[PDB]
Amino acid sequence: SARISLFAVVVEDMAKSLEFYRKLGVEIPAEADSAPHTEAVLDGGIRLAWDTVETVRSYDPEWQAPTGGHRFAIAFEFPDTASVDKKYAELVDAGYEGHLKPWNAVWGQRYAIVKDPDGNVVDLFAPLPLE
Amino acid sequence: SARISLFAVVVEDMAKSLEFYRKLGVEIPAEADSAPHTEAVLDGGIRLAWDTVETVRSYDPEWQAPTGGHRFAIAFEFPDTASVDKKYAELVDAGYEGHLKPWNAVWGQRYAIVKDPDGNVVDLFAPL
Repeated sequence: SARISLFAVVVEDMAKSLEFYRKLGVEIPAEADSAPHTEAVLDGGIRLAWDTVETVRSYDPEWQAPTGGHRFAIAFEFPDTASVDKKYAELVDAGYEGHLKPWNAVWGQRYAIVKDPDGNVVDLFAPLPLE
Repeated sequence: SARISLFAVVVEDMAKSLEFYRKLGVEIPAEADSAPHTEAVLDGGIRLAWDTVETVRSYDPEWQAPTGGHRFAIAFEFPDTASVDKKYAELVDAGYEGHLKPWNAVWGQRYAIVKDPDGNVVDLFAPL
């Protein structure tokens, strides 16, 4: 039986994408900026990977950047409301797109949304245990 | 302080999506087919989630089904190489999109690529 081993995102610029994720706590060496493909190991073993458009086209020649609504989102968990809000402001202050400012979501979590350098949706959240 | 916790995909049809993933060994309750949101816990606690387009258009009324290549891919590892070819044939027979047929990738893996019901790329692999 199969098991999910890795998740990957296609990036226009490796260095630019990597710096955004480093800002979200993902451990990535600076040296990876010059790589056509980068992988980071998440807690538990699953990997998050980045492949440049050229790398993708090496085996998937007809690949074209999609237009329209996002097909997915990557959600990061924080310990509390303070850390979520602080990170949102930090990312926006760093030049990244703040899509939806922090709010208390009906499902019981402090929630916020930003976009990565490639325009992908990234959620920031923390539980609201008092609810 | 921050850690990746979830990877979510937008589905036009929850049932159609979930049945594809159940075919890849993802344990998903049958009643999740009628839910606007579904989650499955993977190795280490990270979750794969599904959200209907309506759920999505809630906080994004503009959302329009995209077209084009993937910006995101999910890679499934298999116990052996024969399992990769077998699963690829099965999924294609089930009516799913076979993108790139099995081959011995230069990085040292039997590799194959299909697309899920919503256009997301799914890699099938096993070490050579």
